[PDB]
Amino acid sequence: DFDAIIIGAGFGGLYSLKKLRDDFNLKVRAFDRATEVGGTWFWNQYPGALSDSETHLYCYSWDKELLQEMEIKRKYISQPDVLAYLKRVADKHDLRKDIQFETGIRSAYFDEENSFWNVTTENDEKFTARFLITALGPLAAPNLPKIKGIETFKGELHHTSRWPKDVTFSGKRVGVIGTGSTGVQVITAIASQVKHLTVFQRSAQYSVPIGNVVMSETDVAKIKENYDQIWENVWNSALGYGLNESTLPTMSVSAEERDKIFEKAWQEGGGFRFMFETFGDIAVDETANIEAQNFIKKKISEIVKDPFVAKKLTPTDLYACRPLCDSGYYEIFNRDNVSLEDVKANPIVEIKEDCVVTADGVEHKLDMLICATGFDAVDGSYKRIDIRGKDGISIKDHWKDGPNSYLGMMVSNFPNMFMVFGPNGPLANSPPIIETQVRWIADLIGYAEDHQINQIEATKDAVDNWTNTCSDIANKTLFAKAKCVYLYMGGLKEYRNQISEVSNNNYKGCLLKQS
Ligand SMILES: Cc1cc2nc3c(=O)[nH]c(=O)nc-3n(C[C@H](O)[C@H](O)[C@H](O)COP(=O)(O)OP(=O)(O)OC[C@H]3O[C@@H](n4cnc5c(N)ncnc54)[C@H](O)[C@@H]3O)c2cc1C
Ligand SMILES: NC(=O)c1ccc[n+]([C@@H]2O[C@H](COP(=O)([O-])OP(=O)(O)OC[C@H]3O[C@@H](n4cnc5c(N)ncnc54)[C@H](O)[C@@H]3O)[C@@H](O)[C@H]2O)c1
Repeated sequence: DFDAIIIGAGFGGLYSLKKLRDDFNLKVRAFDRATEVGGTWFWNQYPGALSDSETHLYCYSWDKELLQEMEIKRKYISQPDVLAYLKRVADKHDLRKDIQFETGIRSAYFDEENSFWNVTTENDEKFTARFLITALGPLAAPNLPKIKGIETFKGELHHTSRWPKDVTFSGKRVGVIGTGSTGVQVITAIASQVKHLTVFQRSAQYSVPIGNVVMSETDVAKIKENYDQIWENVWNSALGYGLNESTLPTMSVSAEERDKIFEKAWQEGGGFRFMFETFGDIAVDETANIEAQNFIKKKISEIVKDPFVAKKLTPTDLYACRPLCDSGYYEIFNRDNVSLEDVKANPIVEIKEDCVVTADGVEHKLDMLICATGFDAVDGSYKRIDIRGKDGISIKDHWKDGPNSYLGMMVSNFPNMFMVFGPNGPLANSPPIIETQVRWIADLIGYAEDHQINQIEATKDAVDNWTNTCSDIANKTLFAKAKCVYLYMGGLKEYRNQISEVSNNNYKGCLLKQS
């Protein structure tokens, strides 16, 4: 028996374990298929893996001693340094004794009599616990392409989610499929190392510089001397990225100054900065979003010297959501050993034993094929586990027509269930979101321990209201008429208030059963 069983040992699962065990004296056990904490930062070790958020903000805020002790080597933190930080979090607080590694979760069945969950691992072992917190993160199963001939490639085949150890690049003809944030980071990292690189681009996207400069002793001292300060701005901001969230409209100024505002954010770096520190209407106004696109379009023309390759790298969408961040991505295509292949116009139809064959018939002889093709949505991480709640209804049937939840943390028909970084959550930096949700969930379990209650459940009507206020805000933006499987877009501050409006009104919209 346990009070809580944690599924996941990443950012969410680690702080969920710390809170329930140490701050509430509960008997908790965490599980993970991995052999070490980290989550996506343990699984994804591809070349160039780097955070969207800056180093001083992509961490935990609750441990003040850790913040003053934290290493800040560069403006953004690389994957090995994130794993080391999360390893130190597990070390300093002795969490590892309460996680069982190499242990997946097959089924999670809610018992309607004693009001607890039946969690069966993949080792034919099951445990019982009143509460089941689920910290599976946003990334799910790796969406690999459906290409004829995938099995016949005799060379190295790697998807970025399962990047193996000891991969050498020199002297090899390497091909990369996918031009997302993962594909961009791999391409800039390896193009200088390979004999020839081939980029199979299905859809071009906008990418801004990241500016990952080294941090000086004075820079790190300026941050740590003012750390209580930086975090208060995070809870008061909408994105939690430490940005000067602008309200100035794009078209309410001269073209000479509009170019100055874009160029300043272009020089400082960051995808969210170029979109939300510049002006405050890029994500709502059609004219504003066009202006931001043309600045990146103009930038693409200046860097890519070949106009035909520059035309290939230019996105064709009428509306653009959040761009990517890069450390010299458009600069890569100026090299003698880099070839861009518009795969939307020249699709891959077959890959033979030693090459990739596009529709035009050209065989692209590769020694190694990297798959940076992304993953599935957040619901896939849940649909992959046999979660049966009330009536024995499985998580696949209740979410068969898209995911939904109440405050992004609880589902109807699934009582005693609390989701960390679940669907219908806020669009912001993940560590502030995870800290916000683990605090809200834990204090509700504390209210549960004190008032002698054994079953909490959200109503079907509350999750309908929550999905209505999510579409309420979303339809104010062009994120519907663009690339966009649902999100709350009111900001971190409004999200912190909304769940406080619930936890103050005696948890309105939640069923509370006594025994
Ligand atoms: C390279 C990279 C950079 C990123 N940068 C940013 C950023 O700058 N800002 C940002 O906000 N987000 C970023 N993200 C998103 C990232 O997923 C967040 O950090 C996320 O919150 C990770 O925390 P988590 O523990 O909630 O998710 P995860 O770390 O994905 O936790 C999931 C864990 O649960 C385990 N698990 C799942 N199902 C089962 C099962 N059935 N049985 C056993 N174990 C299971 C998995 O093994 C996994 O370890 C980035 C992601 C990547 C890959
Ligand atoms: N913080 C960071 O910098 C960072 C790093 C990695 C990932 N992420 C997040 O994780 C998610 C993973 O995204 P990702 O970078 O893996 O890519 P993605 O999920 O954004 O998209 C996959 C990419 O592969 C390409 N692709 C997919 N199927 C294809 C096919 N059949 N043929 C050719 N091309 C194909 C698409 O054009 C797309 O650009 C992203 O949503 C991102 O937000 C963030």
